[PDB]
Amino acid sequence: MKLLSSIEQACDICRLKKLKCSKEKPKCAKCLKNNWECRYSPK
Ligand SMILES: [Cd+2]
Ligand SMILES: [Cd+2]
Repeated sequence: MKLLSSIEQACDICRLKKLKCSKEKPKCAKCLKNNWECRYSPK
């Protein structure tokens, strides 16, 4: 019973665009604003 998620929080959309990610959930302010697919969970 230890650890499940990653350890560097930041959605896909912030990767590509090079954006800041307050990390609001599910989608940051970013994706919500542009209707995007905020996925901060790779594979
Ligand atoms: Cd983000
Ligand atoms: Cd996002």
